[PDB]
Amino acid sequence: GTHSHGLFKKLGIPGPTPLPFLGNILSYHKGFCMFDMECHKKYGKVWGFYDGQQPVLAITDPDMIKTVLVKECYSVFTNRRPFGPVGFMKSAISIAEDEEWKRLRSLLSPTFTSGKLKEMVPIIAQYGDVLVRNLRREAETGKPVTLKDVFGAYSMDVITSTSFGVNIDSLNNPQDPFVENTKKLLDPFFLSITVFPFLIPILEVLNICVFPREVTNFLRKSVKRMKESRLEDTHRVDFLQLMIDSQNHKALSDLELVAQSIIFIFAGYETTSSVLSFIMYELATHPDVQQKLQEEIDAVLPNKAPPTYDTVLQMEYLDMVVNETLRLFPIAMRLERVCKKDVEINGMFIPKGVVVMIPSYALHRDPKYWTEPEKFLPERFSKKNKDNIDPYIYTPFGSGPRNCIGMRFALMNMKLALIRVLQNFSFKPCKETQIPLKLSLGGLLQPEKPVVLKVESR
Amino acid sequence: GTHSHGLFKKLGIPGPTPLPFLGNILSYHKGFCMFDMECHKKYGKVWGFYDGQQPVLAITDPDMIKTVLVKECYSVFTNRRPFGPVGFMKSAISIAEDEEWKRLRSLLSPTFTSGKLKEMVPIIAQYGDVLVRNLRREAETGKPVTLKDVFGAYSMDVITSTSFGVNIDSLNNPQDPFVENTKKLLDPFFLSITVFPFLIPILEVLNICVFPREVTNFLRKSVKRMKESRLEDTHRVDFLQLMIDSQNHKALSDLELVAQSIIFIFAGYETTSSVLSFIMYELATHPDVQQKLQEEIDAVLPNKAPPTYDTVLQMEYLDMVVNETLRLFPIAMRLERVCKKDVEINGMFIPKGVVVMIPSYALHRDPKYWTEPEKFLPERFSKKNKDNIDPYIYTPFGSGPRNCIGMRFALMNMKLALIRVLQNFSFKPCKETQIPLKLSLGGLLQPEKPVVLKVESR
Ligand code: HEM
Ligand code: HEM
Repeated sequence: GTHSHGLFKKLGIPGPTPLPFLGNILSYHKGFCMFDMECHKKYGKVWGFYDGQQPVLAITDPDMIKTVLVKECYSVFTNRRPFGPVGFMKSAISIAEDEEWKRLRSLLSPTFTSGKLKEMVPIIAQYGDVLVRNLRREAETGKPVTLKDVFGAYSMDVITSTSFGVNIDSLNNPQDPFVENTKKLLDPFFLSITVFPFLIPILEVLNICVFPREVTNFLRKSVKRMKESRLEDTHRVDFLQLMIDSQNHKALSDLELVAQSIIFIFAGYETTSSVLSFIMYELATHPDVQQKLQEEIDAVLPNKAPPTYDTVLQMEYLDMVVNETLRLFPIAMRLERVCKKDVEINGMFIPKGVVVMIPSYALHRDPKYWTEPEKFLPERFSKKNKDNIDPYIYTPFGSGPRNCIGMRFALMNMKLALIRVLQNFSFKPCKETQIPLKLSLGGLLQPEKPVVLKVESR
Repeated sequence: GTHSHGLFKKLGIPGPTPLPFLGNILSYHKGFCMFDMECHKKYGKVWGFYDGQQPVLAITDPDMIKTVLVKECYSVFTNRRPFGPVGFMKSAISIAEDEEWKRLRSLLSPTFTSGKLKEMVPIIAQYGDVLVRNLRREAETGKPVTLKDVFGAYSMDVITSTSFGVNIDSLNNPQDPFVENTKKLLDPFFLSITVFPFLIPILEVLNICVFPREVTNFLRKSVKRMKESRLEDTHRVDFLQLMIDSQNHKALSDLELVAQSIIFIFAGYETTSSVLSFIMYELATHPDVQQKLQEEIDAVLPNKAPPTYDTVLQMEYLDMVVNETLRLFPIAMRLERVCKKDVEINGMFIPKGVVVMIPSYALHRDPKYWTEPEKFLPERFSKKNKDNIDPYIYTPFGSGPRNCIGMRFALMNMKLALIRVLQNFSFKPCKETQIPLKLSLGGLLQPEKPVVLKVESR
């Protein structure tokens, strides 16, 4: 019941009073983000709460965040919180722990270099043209457009060609065997898990694998079909080939190959589609920002020139818009590390087993570091003001050795979509648009209502 | 079902074919020991089997046993197999893992030194006189005596005075609050656990603590009564004081104090009582050995002189009888270590998670190292033949940093009992005696029938 619920009281750490068994999970009715901002406002820099029987310690001090994410990563704070039923996804880089994660991290790090990203921008740019082609149709209909569907179709077209080389227009091909099996996904079982963590091993013995054995065998058989058709018949630049070439520490196995590719699919579809919808909402509700970005894009790229890797990294106002949107909407919301052993960081005793949490959403809106946090102001990230941003308060991609390994890929992917879309269209709020935007009440950072806007042709 | 049952087939390791879910647990119908000897005879030096879904690898090569128990103890083979419902006994030295065990081992190692054992032999010898006093009564009745009851009463009298200083004659005091609460213990739930390991965390949330909350609070309140009555009112030589003094790495906590004392109670009652019964069986069925031991005891100790610490370690034939009995009856039966990470020891790939097992019982009776293993021959351990015994085939107390920390205490305790008993009595087989002795069919090394013998007065 209250087995470990007296931990934070024994250490003198404040926090909301936990209920037996449940802990503080009932305080999630307002959302992960609202619960973090209220605890930050009512407890100061450090507080604690319980996800069931699991004690969670939240820290907001910049030096402690640097100590947890960077200084004591390999020694104390290496792994993340486990785990609903895992299956074979234990070999996933974002799920692996300790030395197995370090092996996968070092094996997949050369894949996400800027040199390998630069070789992927011709393929990613191809579907930017496909994106505006499906947007040209939905704009000429003369009625609001749900940005979740055109960005989700674009985000999948990028992740299928970059991870496997499969080149399909998803929006106009409702069912290419590959598209549908990738669409087979995916509350309130997640809160049941956090309050019944002892029932997780039972879902392993009942062979209740979280992923359908049909799609799993598909991707596993689709990959082995690709590995066999390419060895040898008879130069490719996808994530699969970059991992196949690395197989010739110890090399990755064939099942480990499937595990990482499933990660990138989950990593690209949810995030890039949601962040692009957040950006277009801010661009539509701030037409002055949208015009200045279009004026910059027209300058570096004359007469709608095709965006390239070097021309994307030259646009400063584009990078300022992406960073300011990621401040208001950090899709990860939280950063988490498990304390492997008893440690003393910056004057605090952190006992073993406690989950250290970085409230990234609450830090991005804390009035102590941000002037008028609720407003979309891209000028915070200009070269004049960029210096005075603490890189441990603003952590949209995390920090330390276990930060987002696909940060460069995600930034390049979203910018290539924003450029081609803004070169052809302008976006204004319609009457179905939710103004102001409300966040989802669930456990995902997504708009409560799908973003609908007007789309004109330039 | 057969999730990891194909592990030993992938590594080319022989072993009995496992059944789905059950594995090889049905082969335990003949006993842990018979199953190890059959697998040793039918597979050679190395084989594998499954306790449910848990793969177990047995090794019999001396160099590999030394590598697992000594060379790669801290690095690879540090912890033992876990764990039915634990409760607060996670702080037990024999259950603790990794650095927490090393902390408890170094904190309790100075307690089991020969200097501290030498200061305990006057108190242990007091109950040797109590042992012969209760044996003088049960011998004058002129009928067979169950050695389990007089040795169990003696073994408890030693463990209560050495661990807490409580001085009570257990046999004639049926219920001293302390005696009974120590007698509140304790199949087929153990095999249910090995086949349902996922149900162990459920016994933790149901507050089904394996130890009754009544006796547990008793010992916890009995210890705090002793710690408070001794601090200060107002020189003691028990295990509790040796651990109380060590509290003034990091010092042991009050709950950690109770955990280790519970270990010593379980460690002393079952073993010393059972081994003494095994010794007296061999002494009775080999009267030539019993006479030569009594002739040696009468030499060093004239006219039944009181045995002392120095006089015990002088008796060679007494040490030869104890060692030969521990060969035929190693009460631990098996030595186990968990492989923490992928390692390559002496030409073998040991994957992570595999339990490495040392069949101590089967090694002590292997005809390759022992001539006529089934016969009780103390001359194997004479100074002439003692050199040619491999210390990794004969491992009655284990080996390496995690061997039996109470080996010296157990050897001194049993010898002090054997001396005082053999100084006064002789032992012959009666008609109720099970000849030849059969081992228990269960999961404990104890006689199938309780050892009953004739007891005469000298
Ligand atoms: C807007 C897009 C994205 C954002 C904002 C984002 C953000 C994050 C954050 C905050 C973390 C956790 C960092 C930490 O715990 O310190 C993370 C982890 C990770 N991300 Fe991303 N991510 C994005 C897209 C992607 C993409 C497209 C990929 C791959 C194709 C990717 C791959 C990963 C991986 C593998 C990890 C775990 C790294 C590890 O455990 O070593 N992410 N991401
Ligand atoms: C005839 C009596 C005894 C025998 C044959 C015996 C044998 C053993 C064996 C074989 C092990 C495992 C070694 C390994 O895994 O390598 C062990 C462990 C242990 N024994 Fe004994 N034992 C006896 C009595 C005792 C007594 C009386 C005590 C304490 C009062 C004791 C305390 C321990 C402890 C604490 C461990 C675990 C050590 C650790 O995990 O670090 N034993 N014993």
